[PDB]
Amino acid sequence: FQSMAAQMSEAVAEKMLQYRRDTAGWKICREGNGVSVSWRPSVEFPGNLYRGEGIVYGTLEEVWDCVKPGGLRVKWDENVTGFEIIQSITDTLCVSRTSTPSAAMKLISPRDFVDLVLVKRYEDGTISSNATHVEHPLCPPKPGFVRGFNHPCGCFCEPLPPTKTNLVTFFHTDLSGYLPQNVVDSFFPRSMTRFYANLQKAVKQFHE
Repeated sequence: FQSMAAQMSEAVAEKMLQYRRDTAGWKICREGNGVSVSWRPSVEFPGNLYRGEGIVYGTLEEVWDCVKPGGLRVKWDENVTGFEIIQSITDTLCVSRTSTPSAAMKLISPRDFVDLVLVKRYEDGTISSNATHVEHPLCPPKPGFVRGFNHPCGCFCEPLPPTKTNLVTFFHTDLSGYLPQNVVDSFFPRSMTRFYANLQKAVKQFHE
């Protein structure tokens, strides 16, 4: 069990690592203050993979405390209402349920996601989160939520040589249910720029 729970999650981080390095495919959506988001076709499902990049003005373990899988995310992230750690497998590997609220003028009704999420730490100091969908018998479709499926996604928290942190995040989400494309195509870009906007505010609160 261990050897494969660990295994398919290791595959996830491997893909995430490749998403971080790749410079190809990526077509820019928008930019502006602090952030930059681009996208490309996912190979995991019909839809897209989204890439956020942005310097967060906080210590590396403050920014991580915010996005770490419960901790903090329920608070500051407008797109999260419920975070539950279901089956805590390893020190560093666990199965989580995430509840999103309504979005895009109630066109996107609440979804929930059941992820295998692995925290893995790199040699440079980078701490990362690596999440993929998994079916779990103790967390089936809930009444009034659509079951969404995240494909390999999460956060890279990268220390900078000074007192700041680089945050690169990938949203790889299948909203699923029954949604027109253009709805979905508008939401995600905006969802990422708002994510960073929020994350920043949360950080600032420790420096105040």
